[PDB]
Amino acid sequence: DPAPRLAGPPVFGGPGNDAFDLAPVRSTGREMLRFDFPGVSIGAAHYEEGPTGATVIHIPAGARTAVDARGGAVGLSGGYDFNHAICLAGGAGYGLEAGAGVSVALLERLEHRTGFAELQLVSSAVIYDFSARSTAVYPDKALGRAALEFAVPGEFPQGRAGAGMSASAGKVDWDRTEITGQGAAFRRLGDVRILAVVVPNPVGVIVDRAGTVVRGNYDAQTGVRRHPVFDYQEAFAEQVPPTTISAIVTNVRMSPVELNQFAKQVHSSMHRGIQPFHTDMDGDTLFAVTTDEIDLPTTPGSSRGRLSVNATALGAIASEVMWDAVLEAGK
Amino acid sequence: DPAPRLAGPPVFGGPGNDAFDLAPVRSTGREMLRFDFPGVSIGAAHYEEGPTGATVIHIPAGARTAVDARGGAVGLSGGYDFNHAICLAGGAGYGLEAGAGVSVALLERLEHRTGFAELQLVSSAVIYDFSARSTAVYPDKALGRAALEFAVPGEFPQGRAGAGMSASAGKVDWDRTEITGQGAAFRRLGDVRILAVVVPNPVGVIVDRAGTVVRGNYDAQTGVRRHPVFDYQEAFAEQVPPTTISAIVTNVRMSPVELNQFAKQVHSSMHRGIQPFHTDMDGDTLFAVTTDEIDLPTTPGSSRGRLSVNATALGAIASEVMWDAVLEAGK
Amino acid sequence: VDPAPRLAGPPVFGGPGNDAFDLAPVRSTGREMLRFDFPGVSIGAAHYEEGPTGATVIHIPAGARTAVDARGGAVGLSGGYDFNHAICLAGGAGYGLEAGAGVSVALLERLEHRTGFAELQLVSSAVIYDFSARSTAVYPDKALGRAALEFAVPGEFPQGRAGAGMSASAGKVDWDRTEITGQGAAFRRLGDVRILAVVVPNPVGVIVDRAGTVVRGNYDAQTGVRRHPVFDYQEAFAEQVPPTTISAIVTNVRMSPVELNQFAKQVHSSMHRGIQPFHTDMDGDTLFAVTTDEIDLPTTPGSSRGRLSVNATALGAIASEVMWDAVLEAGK
Amino acid sequence: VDPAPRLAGPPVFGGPGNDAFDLAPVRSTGREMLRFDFPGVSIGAAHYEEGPTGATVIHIPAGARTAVDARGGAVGLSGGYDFNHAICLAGGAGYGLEAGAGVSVALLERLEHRTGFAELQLVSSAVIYDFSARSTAVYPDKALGRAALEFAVPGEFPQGRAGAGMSASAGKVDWDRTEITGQGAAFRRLGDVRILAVVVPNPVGVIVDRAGTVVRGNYDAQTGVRRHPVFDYQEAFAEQVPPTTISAIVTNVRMSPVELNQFAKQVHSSMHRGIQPFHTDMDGDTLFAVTTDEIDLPTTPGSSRGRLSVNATALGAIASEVMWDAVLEAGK
Repeated sequence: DPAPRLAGPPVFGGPGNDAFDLAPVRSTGREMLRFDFPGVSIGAAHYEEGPTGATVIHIPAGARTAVDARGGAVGLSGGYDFNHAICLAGGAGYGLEAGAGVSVALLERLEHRTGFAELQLVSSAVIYDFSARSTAVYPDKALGRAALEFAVPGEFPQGRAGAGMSASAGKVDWDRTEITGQGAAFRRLGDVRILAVVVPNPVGVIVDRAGTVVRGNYDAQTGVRRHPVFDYQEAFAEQVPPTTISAIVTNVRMSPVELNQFAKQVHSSMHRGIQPFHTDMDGDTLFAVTTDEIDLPTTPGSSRGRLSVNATALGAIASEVMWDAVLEAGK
Repeated sequence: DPAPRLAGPPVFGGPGNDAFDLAPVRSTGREMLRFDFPGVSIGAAHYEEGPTGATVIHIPAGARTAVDARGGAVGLSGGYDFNHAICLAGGAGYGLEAGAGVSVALLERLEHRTGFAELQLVSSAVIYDFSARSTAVYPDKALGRAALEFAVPGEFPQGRAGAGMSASAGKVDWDRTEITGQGAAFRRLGDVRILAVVVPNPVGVIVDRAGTVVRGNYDAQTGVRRHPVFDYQEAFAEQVPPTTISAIVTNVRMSPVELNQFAKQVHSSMHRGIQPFHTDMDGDTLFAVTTDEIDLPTTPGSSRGRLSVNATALGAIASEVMWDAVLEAGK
Repeated sequence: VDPAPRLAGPPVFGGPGNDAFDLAPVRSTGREMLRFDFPGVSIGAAHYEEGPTGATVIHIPAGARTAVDARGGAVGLSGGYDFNHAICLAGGAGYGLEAGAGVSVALLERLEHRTGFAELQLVSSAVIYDFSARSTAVYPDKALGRAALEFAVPGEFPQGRAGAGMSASAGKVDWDRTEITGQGAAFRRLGDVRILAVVVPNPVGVIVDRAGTVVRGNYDAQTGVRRHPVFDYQEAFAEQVPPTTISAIVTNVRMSPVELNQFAKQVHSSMHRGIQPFHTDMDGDTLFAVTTDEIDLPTTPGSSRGRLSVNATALGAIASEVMWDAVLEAGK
Repeated sequence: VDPAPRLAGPPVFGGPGNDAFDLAPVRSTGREMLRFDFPGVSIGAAHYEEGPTGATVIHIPAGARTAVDARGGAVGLSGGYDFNHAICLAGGAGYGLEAGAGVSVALLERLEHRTGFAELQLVSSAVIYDFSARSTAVYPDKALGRAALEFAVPGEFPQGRAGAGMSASAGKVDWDRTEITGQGAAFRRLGDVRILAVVVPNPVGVIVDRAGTVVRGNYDAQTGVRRHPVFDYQEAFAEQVPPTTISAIVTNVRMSPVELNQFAKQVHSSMHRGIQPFHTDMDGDTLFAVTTDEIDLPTTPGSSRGRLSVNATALGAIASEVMWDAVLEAGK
């Protein structure tokens, strides 16, 4: 039962990027998650003038990726099956520009080599975060460059940081929408490593493992948050008749087919912690990335069961890491 | 905390259809759900010799449909965007034959007219139910004909009936798998009607709204059911290194795009009640069907919120009907 | 000389059904037998004269990785599996998917009714709507699919009016101009590399040869010639708006699931050379790309003929020619 | 007479980048201007001589329903929205998606930085890899996309080496045989029905005319002629295995999302007539089908030319011819 963070009513007429001398800020959030995942780096930058920002996951070696662009209102660039970086940003479709800044920065680091096998590949996805503030500032090329420059191994800024600066949840009615943030979680099991990163800007609300609504759809008249379905069902009885962007990164080798099905499974699992989810109103996009370092055993047995060690098993574990990250974003 | 229904170990060498004089049985289940949904009929038939069966949803006028074949191991026939019937069956891919029986029975009722606009369209999906018994009997053409002949408005046989005869859940290890069944639920809100039908044969387990595991992955050594992720995570720590078929039927007019996104949303929502879900091991297939009788208002407001009456709202309500149906199947 | 017409005639869209007849499957021989060498692949074609309608079955008992490209707007598909023991192509619109159920249960019987996972027999089926081309409602049923599998043999394919091609037809701007096609196959061996194409063209469009000549479909009995449909369509718009093909490509070259899927799309799109228009709303065009995984491509793609000359795309280009040859055999 | 060669020359795969130059956008004029009448649609083409590389922007300020058919195996796409205010086609591989960001922010500025939903400016962008055809790493950047939008005018299209077509090339079995193409457009009006095709062919394959002659790409300087790639591929397999095109079709005819999506697939597949091979692993082929929703098809599809003659498939067949004309203009 956290204190409310109501976003408040829309403001119109606000200034855009051209109005300011915009200075990127290295986002620190409310606290830093630290973890051990060699070969992965994360950077987060924001403009205070939005407030809005971008979060970049950089895997300099490049990593095989599956994309599950499941929502009805997706803002995606690249969506490549192999990436050197994933860029998550505010600013609606304008914020895809941040990924261009990452791309060209990587081209510069590569000394402008352009062989087809050396192209630097950045996939980007965005949230609409303009209802949560009163400017039109968006993550631009310079901000994406800055988020990459700020990237370091083994750290993630929780909360209002990067793409999470103006993320919000619970959009039955804007008077009940609350600011979320971005979140991350990490587990290591044996040699296996799983990192989840999420920027929940859902139409739905964030739900914990007990089924409590913990962020979004807060009614100041009652002091209580509501699951949206209670609102929806009563709206129907009255009147008829009268986005989350996310990444899961692991080091377990998966074939393209396993990796794709892993992405679908983990993404669907997020309907536990975000409700409703995968709606027409949402642009929900999950990237499943593997650094392809650790083999699963050829056969799937253990003391825990004959079918206990396989990609589905990994997907179930990763689903829990992701739920933890969603709850960090809503905290 | 229901009593266990352990399916027990595989049996091999069992007899197939050719060995028996197979008599269809009208399935009655453990109890009958009654509801008011003109233009929809449901029939369920089984062979005791399996035990295995088929469940047919017949909409004689035909209805617009979206299919969300999300699992990794799908057994689907037709998958049409307009259907006169949906056939759900056991018998793995062999059980798609039941839908052929429905199709030809409908052709006969149409006096063998064959104009392109008069083709009778049946979409079928199947579960693998051979690990839950010791015969190779499957739902054949005759059984699909029988399920159609047995179809009546406004009734559904809950539990071990039709396609649910030998459905089972919780497949980390076969020694912990439990028999489920089929389930249905129905709500009417104003003029809006929503019927959910489900045959859960998941690799995962059935979970209630409190987060309790209520069917599947039962350990006779402990007397307790386990969420699979506890098994999976310990299997990884040890060793590295050392299907649900469903339909939602409503009467609300939705465009092809709304109906498709509605299908995705409702299907993903089932990861609340079935965990894990949408895995590589599963052939999860949802049909979203509308009889296109009731308009939504042109604008989405109500006293409950500015964005409270739309297809996403309907999807959230339908998601709850579906969860109720899953819990009926597991009861 | 322009080919003689094979007009289908005016459709009635109905007639007696299967049980009005004592239906005996006939092993289809077509007009000619293609013979080829590709062990592990058998083809069977059966028909009912009383339709006339039929089914063609490709049986690969080892099982083979498959990509499905269901590109048309009116597809009739069952299974569509990424690994198949058989592919069943049939007439009878969606009713003819039943033929594949006959193949499936016959294969289960051969496996002594074993039902373990590695033992499930996987049959993907696709259909053409062939009811415009005859005055009956007979369709390929379980018995006909069983018969087509029983008749399957390696190294033979009956060209023309045979199996699923028995009542296939082309050129559907107006039914008065529609012509019977057939089924067709072609085969090439390049060293030990093997490519087999099988096609059952029932297009809304017409069959076109490598010169751009319309050779089957859209025959106007008032002119004695076949025009490209676009001439009819453009004239129709001036007046009124004033100011399925099912196919398989089978190869022995190893391709990963990703390469195989893209190969399927490439070969399928290539068929818009020989069938025009293609991939329309009005078509249920479905191509199965199957590999028996017997021989590897070299690790690098060079040859004397270029730096990017030996790869799955190259194989796709070669297979596209085999498929155009098969289309032309169907229309011959 | 066979067309003269335009060999691209041997690629070095790198060179100076954008900020090595003081880059001024140039309004591209190409070899010739196509003129046509289609109010509500503007086209702008800009290039950097220092690449050479460029971008071509189609601006539809009302916004228009769109279907995207990203059929190739190596696609570079941003947005891919089902409703667009602009389509941006560019060189520079994935770096050139940045040009579309320039278009997007220019449109936001025109809207006075309003950010409501109905006001979000939607730009879909696609790219070709044109770095093989020049010795620099200059790409279409935000400034070049802004310039292409500023230069956009109704009723004009610069054919040839212009905009995104500036360094487009064809026929990539071996880089020694690759030839510069260009961009191309064609237009037809049938009563008030309007169809505009725009294409930037950078294929692995070659451009083929209606006779089946290879007209651009795969020019062998040792023979003085262009062969179909399949001749090279089949010879390569004998030896070594011993025993992108981005495009738009814009029409004013109303089509539902379902019809429009199938129309996109149909027209895109039709391009395997003029580009061969096509839809390969090696290609990022992406077609945008856009309707401005100005005129209805009749409710029933009949005419004097047939019972099924006036429908979205018919429109697709006509549009496929407009697109082949555009491909040939690009290769001319």
